[PDB]
Amino acid sequence: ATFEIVNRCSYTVWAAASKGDAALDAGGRQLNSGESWTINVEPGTNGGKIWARTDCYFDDSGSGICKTGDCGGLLRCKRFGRPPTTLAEFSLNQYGKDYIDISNIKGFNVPMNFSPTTRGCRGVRCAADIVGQCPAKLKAPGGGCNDACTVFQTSEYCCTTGKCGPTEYSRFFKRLCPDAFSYVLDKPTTVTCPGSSNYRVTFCPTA
Repeated sequence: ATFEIVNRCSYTVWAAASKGDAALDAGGRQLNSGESWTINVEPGTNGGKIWARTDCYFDDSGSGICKTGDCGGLLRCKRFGRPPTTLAEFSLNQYGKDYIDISNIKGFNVPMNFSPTTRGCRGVRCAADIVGQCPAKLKAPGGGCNDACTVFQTSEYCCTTGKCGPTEYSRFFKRLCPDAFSYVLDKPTTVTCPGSSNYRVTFCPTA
């Protein structure tokens, strides 16, 4: 499946694409404002994610650091990134269907639209000013708004017992972005698309 990743933000982002134990395509690339990066993702890929990283410095070997979403210091990510990261998540060709969603369970750093470019399903967006409105205790110095599991490490925010409810913190994310997951047991906002759909992820869809 092809994903076109477009940076509509006024600032540079370093896109990342991983399935947690391997890079997807090249794994990451710098995108200046306006630039688009087309990747191919193998059919059947389960648990893929795409995210943006902000304020990164990389050396000639592709080693360095980013203030949000850093994936162990690498330009080309093999592993998932450090929160806070707005996530576009997908599992492809799962019993004839693709499944996509946007999640704030690892916090929020950049607004995003995740939409098919082929027919048969709708896209999802989280474009609110979550960092501007972020409760004081979740603000990340690096930039971004952390989720409460990352900050407080409790069984209730991390849903570690498989039973947990919404919280003051998850309801903040949900109020601003109803179509994104706000906690691990949120009512699912997953969209089902035809198997082998193609997609576009756009950072800063409104700006």
